[PDB]
Amino acid sequence: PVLQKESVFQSGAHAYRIPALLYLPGQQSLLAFAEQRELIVLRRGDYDAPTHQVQWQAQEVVAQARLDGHRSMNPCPLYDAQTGTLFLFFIAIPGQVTEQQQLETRANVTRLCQVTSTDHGRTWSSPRDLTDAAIGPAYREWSTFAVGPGHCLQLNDRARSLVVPAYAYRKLHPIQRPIPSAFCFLSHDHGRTWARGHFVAQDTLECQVAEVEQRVVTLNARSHLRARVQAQSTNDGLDFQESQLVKKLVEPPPQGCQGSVISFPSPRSPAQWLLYTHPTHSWQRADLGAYLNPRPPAPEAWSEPVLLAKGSCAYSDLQSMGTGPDGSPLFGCLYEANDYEEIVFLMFTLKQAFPAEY
Ligand SMILES: [Cl-]
Ligand SMILES: [Cl-]
Repeated sequence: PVLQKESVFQSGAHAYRIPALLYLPGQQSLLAFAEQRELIVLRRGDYDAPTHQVQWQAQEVVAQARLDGHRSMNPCPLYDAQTGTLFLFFIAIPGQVTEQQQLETRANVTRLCQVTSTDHGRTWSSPRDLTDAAIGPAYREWSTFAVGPGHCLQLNDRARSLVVPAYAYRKLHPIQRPIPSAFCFLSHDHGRTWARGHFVAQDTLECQVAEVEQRVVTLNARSHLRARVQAQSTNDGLDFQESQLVKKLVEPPPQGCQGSVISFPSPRSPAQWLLYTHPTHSWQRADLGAYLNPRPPAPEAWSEPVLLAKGSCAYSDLQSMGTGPDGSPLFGCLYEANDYEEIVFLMFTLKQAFPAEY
């Protein structure tokens, strides 16, 4: 049972993909982002407590989130609890082959960008190209890269550091095709300066990060194997301990699929629990499921999944939304469905999803 299920983006031409969701705690509202085949679009929605429904407003293009002559992709939003400022990180790639690419097929021409808002996402700043400052000399060592997709992370450390999940196709071989590896971008000063963390295992792509109780950053990545890949860091994402396979979280080979993970206050030793969404079919992108980890980020502690939606489902993004009407944690989930013909918003509580916990 759920509180709300609504298609917030629809296109028979598969125009909308790559969902990103952001919850604003003071406003008690959601920002739902998506790529529109390319620019980034957004729908704002307030949680109407009296009816316990999110009232989605009209779709609008995030005009500022783009570079002239470039396609924008991978919306990666974050709310800075210290300043209240919102960050929308995104990727920008030339719409057409550049002269440089004409001579160097694998030349990196991808840009890391951001737009910020100081009015709860109503208006955005001019885009800021973070590429050189965040990646540095390693830039030429990759063919391309991306952040997210989906929400990023803000730690509960003294600095309230920003952690942006990412992955890059490394041109390690001149003949072999570039292989992707996940990593994190880290800032302790609200995005003024950035550090590029070390890569986790090879062949890891779209990943998301969460912080759990010392405090560690857990990175959960898409793989080309039959299970998810996870790794934890004790230094805010700069370095990760050996990557591990999470057999309890299935990945459909050979392509795998993007999934989402968030932490939330334990509803009961550990301070936080993790909630994760991803398709549950052994080899198809179908049957979106929600999984719980009560002793994060231990791979063997993941629960069996509960079905959130049957049928075709792909990428998703989660956000905790405070406390639900029944008294248990409230969650919002944005996911691709029906052969990429729509992006659906699902709102449910922990009690609804995992009744055994109550
Ligand atoms: Cl919150
Ligand atoms: Cl807010």
